[PDB]
Amino acid sequence: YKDDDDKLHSQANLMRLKSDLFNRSPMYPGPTKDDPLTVTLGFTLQDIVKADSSTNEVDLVYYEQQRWKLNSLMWDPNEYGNITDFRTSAADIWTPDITAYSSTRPVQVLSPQIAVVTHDGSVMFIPAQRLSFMCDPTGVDSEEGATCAVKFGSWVYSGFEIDLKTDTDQVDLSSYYASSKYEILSATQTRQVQHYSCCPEPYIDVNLVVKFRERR
Amino acid sequence: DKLHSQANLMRLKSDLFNRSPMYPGPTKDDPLTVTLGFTLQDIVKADSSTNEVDLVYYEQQRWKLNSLMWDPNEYGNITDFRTSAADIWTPDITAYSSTRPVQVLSPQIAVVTHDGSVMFIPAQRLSFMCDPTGVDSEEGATCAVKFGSWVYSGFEIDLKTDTDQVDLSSYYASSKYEILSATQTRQVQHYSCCPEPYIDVNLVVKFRER
Amino acid sequence: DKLHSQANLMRLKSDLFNRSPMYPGPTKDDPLTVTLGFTLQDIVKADSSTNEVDLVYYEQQRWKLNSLMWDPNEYGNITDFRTSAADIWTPDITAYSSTRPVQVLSPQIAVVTHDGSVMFIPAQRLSFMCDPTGVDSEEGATCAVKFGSWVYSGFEIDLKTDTDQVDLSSYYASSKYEILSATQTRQVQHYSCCPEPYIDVNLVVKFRERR
Amino acid sequence: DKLHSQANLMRLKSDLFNRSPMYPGPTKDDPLTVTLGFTLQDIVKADSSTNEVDLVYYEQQRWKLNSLMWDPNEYGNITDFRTSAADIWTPDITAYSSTRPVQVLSPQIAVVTHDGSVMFIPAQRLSFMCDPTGVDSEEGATCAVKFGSWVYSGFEIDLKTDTDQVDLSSYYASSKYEILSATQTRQVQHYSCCPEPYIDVNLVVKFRERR
Amino acid sequence: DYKDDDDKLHSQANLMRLKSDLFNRSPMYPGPTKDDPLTVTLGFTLQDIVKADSSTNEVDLVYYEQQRWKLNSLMWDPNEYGNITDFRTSAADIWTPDITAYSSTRPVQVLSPQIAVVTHDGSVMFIPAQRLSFMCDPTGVDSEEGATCAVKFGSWVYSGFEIDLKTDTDQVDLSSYYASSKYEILSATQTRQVQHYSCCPEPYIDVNLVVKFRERR
Ligand SMILES: C=C1CCCC2=NC[C@H](C)[C@@H](C)C[C@@]23CCC(C(=O)O)=C[C@@H]3[C@@H]2O[C@]3(C[C@H]4CCC[C@@]5(CC[C@@]6(O[C@@H](CC[C@@]6(C)O)C1)O5)O4)C[C@@H](C)[C@@H](O)[C@H]2O3
Ligand SMILES: C=C1CCCC2=NC[C@H](C)[C@@H](C)C[C@@]23CCC(C(=O)O)=C[C@@H]3[C@@H]2O[C@]3(C[C@H]4CCC[C@@]5(CC[C@@]6(O[C@@H](CC[C@@]6(C)O)C1)O5)O4)C[C@@H](C)[C@@H](O)[C@H]2O3
Ligand SMILES: C=C1CCCC2=NC[C@H](C)[C@@H](C)C[C@@]23CCC(C(=O)O)=C[C@@H]3[C@@H]2O[C@]3(C[C@H]4CCC[C@@]5(CC[C@@]6(O[C@@H](CC[C@@]6(C)O)C1)O5)O4)C[C@@H](C)[C@@H](O)[C@H]2O3
Ligand SMILES: C=C1CCCC2=NC[C@H](C)[C@@H](C)C[C@@]23CCC(C(=O)O)=C[C@@H]3[C@@H]2O[C@]3(C[C@H]4CCC[C@@]5(CC[C@@]6(O[C@@H](CC[C@@]6(C)O)C1)O5)O4)C[C@@H](C)[C@@H](O)[C@H]2O3
Ligand SMILES: C=C1CCCC2=NC[C@H](C)[C@@H](C)C[C@@]23CCC(C(=O)O)=C[C@@H]3[C@@H]2O[C@]3(C[C@H]4CCC[C@@]5(CC[C@@]6(O[C@@H](CC[C@@]6(C)O)C1)O5)O4)C[C@@H](C)[C@@H](O)[C@H]2O3
Ligand SMILES: [Ca+2]
Ligand SMILES: [Ca+2]
Ligand SMILES: [Cl-]
Repeated sequence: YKDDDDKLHSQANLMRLKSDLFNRSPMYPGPTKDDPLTVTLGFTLQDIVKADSSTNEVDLVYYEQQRWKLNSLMWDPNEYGNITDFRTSAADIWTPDITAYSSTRPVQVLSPQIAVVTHDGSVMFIPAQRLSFMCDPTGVDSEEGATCAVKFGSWVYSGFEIDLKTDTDQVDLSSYYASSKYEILSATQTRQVQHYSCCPEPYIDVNLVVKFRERR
Repeated sequence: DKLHSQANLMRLKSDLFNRSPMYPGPTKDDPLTVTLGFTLQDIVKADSSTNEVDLVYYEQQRWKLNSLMWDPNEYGNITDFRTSAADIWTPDITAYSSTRPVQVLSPQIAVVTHDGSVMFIPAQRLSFMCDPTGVDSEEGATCAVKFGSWVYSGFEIDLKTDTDQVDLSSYYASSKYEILSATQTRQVQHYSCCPEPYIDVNLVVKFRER
Repeated sequence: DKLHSQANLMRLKSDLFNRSPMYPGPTKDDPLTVTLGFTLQDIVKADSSTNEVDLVYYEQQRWKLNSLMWDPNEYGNITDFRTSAADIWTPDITAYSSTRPVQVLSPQIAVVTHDGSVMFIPAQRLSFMCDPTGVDSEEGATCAVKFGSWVYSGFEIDLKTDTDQVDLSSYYASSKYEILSATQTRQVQHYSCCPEPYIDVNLVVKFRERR
Repeated sequence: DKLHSQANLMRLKSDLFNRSPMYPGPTKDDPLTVTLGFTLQDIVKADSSTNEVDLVYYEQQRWKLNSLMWDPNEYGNITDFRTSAADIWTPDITAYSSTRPVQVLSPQIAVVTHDGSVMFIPAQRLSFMCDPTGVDSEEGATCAVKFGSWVYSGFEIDLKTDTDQVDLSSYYASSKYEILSATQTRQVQHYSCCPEPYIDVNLVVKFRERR
Repeated sequence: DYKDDDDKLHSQANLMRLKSDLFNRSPMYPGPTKDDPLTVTLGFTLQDIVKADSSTNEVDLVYYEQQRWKLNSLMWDPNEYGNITDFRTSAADIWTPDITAYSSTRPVQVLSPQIAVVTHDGSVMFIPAQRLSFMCDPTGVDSEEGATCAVKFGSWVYSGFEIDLKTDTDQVDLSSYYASSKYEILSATQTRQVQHYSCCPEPYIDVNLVVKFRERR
């Protein structure tokens, strides 16, 4: 019965932490110019599924890793039975509105929408996705291959509210499907800055550039 | 000071969304101006077996409400915020000759500024009625589709444009189809049945195989 | 004025939707007339490998409730308003021979007038059962699909039309298919089991491949 | 008096839905009979590259609950009403060998009668596992799909039919496929693990390409 | 105290009281933790290989995915509730494990009612029927040796110190396999694998579904 109570007790601690973080205190309304947020973005490309030259659409399957850190999600694990992290439904917390800028169909989510929250206040959210986007696969049947590119970024926040960044410019290809119809020649993920004439604030995206060819 | 910034935004939003009778939509005594514009990104597909064409575009919608106005001084110099499109009233702007339900490609979030203006820009994929005959020639094909309120007249939603030129500066350079022109013309009509004006925006695209 | 216009509208909605009972649907003692009409916009596709045809149309539905009545004088001269179709009772009018769920193309919003009348006009894409044999001939193909209430007899929902001619004034001029005729005929059926009449509107379209 | 018929119905629905315990599902001590019947409307598609066939049918389901009975004399002679299927318990009848989620074609509304019986007739399009080999010959193709509760044994839901003949009186006369026969046969099975009987209805359809 | 007062009540009455006590009253289960890990047993019953697309290297499978776990917070004494030993609940009204195909190419399509069976020992049985498109090269399907493909299933967000994924057998149940499928199964195995990463001390668990198949002659 001791072990049963320890288990009951760890649950009570997890619920106390969640109740402290989500119900007792005000939650996150989203970033502002006086409280900007850094979102780190990374791609793990799994498969090029289809390259359609009649419409110039290509379909990719990838994991999109999103990470940010909030003071409001920080806690001392000592105040909560040494809990260092927990899980939560992505709908229960603020998440950044990162979107592909040149999709041709709504993105299809392939993983459960659950985020990992760590005691330093960092949130990790890794939606697995199938995306159709604009791409001319001319060259795919040659040694040089085809090249396509799609930009990801916030829909409604500038770089003074959400600063987007990558930890590396190299797309993780260590999970790329070895028997895909297409082989990857290179895949890069590059933070780009753009300014509009109207406006002094920078606008940021991460450009996913994939060079690929028919596997032979 | 980051604490106070967040506190000010939370206060602004509860003041506007919880402590105030929120906008129930327009009336004939209280008409709303809605300004509409298109940024055409791609002609994805032109199907000659069914005469349907598929477009991807950003549809910019703007309107302004007194109920969404505030003084940035009372709220730590906050001049704008974001809200879910589901949490505010949005206009019922619809394509009149779509052949499939529109597919939304962007997060359904609007930008509200302190002057009460709301900007909502859904990226959409639309299939609509279009005969692509001529697309494989130099002159190209021409198609058209009207957008407007489904249930409000021009005395209720005053639908306007800022320009008759569709923005082509985001158009995909390697589309199967090149754009010869794209216009967005406001049409104000009076039908014999009724005294109210009815307004639509007629999107006309002339295009050909690249 | 504009703060009073909005105040009265919100007050009218409150009085209809929160301070009297909402409509539980028709009964044999309190039957409801529903008037139905079609505006055919396009025959998108005719599939001879499965005998399905796809139409796009606007389906106009009209009914009238004493519980949606008001005196405009008591509400600042407001003579109509709009409501989500989810927030009111609507009639269960269904195609009887569809092959895929109907796809709705228009915002699901209804128009309520002070006389209690409701107007609801969904734009729809429908796939239904149809053999398009003859479509590539001068005589063309002919198909038909019935619409009616799924669960109410004619003693509970009295289905009517205003005309037996489908409105073809919005028909897409450059469709793959040219319309030869489109009619919408009220039909009354009687089953031997049952004294009550069963009503449908039979949409019959004759069409052929354009020239 | 039409305000009184409306009020009587609201009073009936309040008494049944809000002022007594709603039905939580069957139990071993109190099992429920569910009667199932098919009305086959169309074979839309037979796909010999994946061995899937698509059917449109009406699936009639009927059960009876003490908790839904009333005396019509206590409620202005109301003998039946309609309810959204979402607002009452419904049985978990499932095709066991579908290959795509079922697609519902009719409004999800049930008919409740004063004896407590509930009638629910969803129209559905179903893709299921079927080898159409022979469909282009005179003897035709034969396929079968079982239906039953996903989670209740025969000691909890006693599944029955009224007839082993599938109703073909609404079958589309201009389908690509004609029906040679269609039967719905109650089957009882036991598993080594367990004493309870498990019940299904085997829908067996023989069909061929129409001439 | 005796446990006789419940015997006088309708079985439905007792069922509603049981659900009420477990769901409405008990603060429910926040999911597993390192201090309170959960065992989840996973098993597959393969019903059909519907489609093998050599133009995209996607294969479509239909199968029943059996999931079983046991929670203390869902235990009860049948003697307090008219000898009710089990009940059904919407899968949306309880916690369920986040078991995910790792190499799907389309969202899974659910083919059965999302209802779970809860037994008085606290065990939950949940068996969604599913259609899955996943990454698979079917080259060789038109030969005697056939094609081989694999797809791993596991928790998306929990390590092996939080959800221990188990199997009852490494044999995929083929006793419901569609006898007239376009494809015949040569073999089908489900192997629990433990993965260790350079970065991290926690083990990670998946079940690898490996199917060898060919076109039925
Ligand atoms: C909802 C929106 C923008 C949605 C469309 C886009 N969103 C991501 C960011 C903010 C844009 C810079 C890019 C854009 C998506 C991708 C894109 C392209 O690839 O060409 C163009 C998008 C851009 O977005 C607007 C107005 C945007 C440009 C930057 C300055 C500004 C002015 C205020 C501001 O308004 C926007 C949000 C941020 C804010 C408040 O600073 C309003 O941005 O307008 C409008 C589009 C129709 C398109 O023409 C292009 O211009
Ligand atoms: C829900 C509706 C109309 C939905 C269909 C359309 N909506 C947008 C506006 C209001 C119409 C002028 C156009 C219409 C869509 C496009 C269209 C076409 O391209 O041909 C025809 C649409 C029109 O809409 C009605 C009645 C509409 C015409 C204008 C006057 C009026 C009378 C009252 C009013 O009712 C309508 C709303 C506005 C209101 C209250 O002022 C009822 O409009 O009826 C009904 C359709 C079936 C179609 O025949 C055509 O006629
Ligand atoms: C939910 C339902 C019926 C759903 C299916 C249909 N609904 C619309 C009306 C009520 C039917 C006459 C037609 C029917 C749809 C179209 C159709 C066909 O094209 O063949 C057949 C539908 C019919 O509907 C039933 C029982 C219906 C026939 C008329 C008398 C009656 C008996 C009571 C009653 O029950 C029905 C509702 C009305 C009610 C209460 O008066 C039960 O209707 O049963 C059941 C079907 C399986 C089919 O065989 C055919 O018979
Ligand atoms: C959710 C479920 C079963 C879902 C799958 C099926 N459901 C309908 C009924 C109950 C089964 C007899 C058939 C089955 C669907 C069709 C099918 C087939 O055609 O092969 C096999 C289904 C069966 O269902 C299990 C365990 C089922 C068989 C009978 C006894 C029992 C033991 C307890 C019990 O658990 C089940 C519910 C009923 C209950 C509580 O009495 C657990 O059923 O387990 C599990 C499947 C993987 C499959 O192998 C086959 O065996
Ligand atoms: C949401 C996630 C991971 C989602 C992706 C995957 N989830 C299931 C488990 C946890 C992974 C080991 C596998 C992985 C799916 C399958 C897969 C593959 O087949 O290659 C790779 C997935 C993996 O998951 C990450 C970070 C994962 C590796 C193990 C250690 C760690 C660090 C903390 C932790 O973070 C993850 C949850 C568990 C936790 C908190 O312990 C964060 O796991 O990161 C992230 C992916 C982009 C991919 O590169 C690969 O690496
Ligand atoms: Ca007209
Ligand atoms: Ca007892
Ligand atoms: Cl008109």
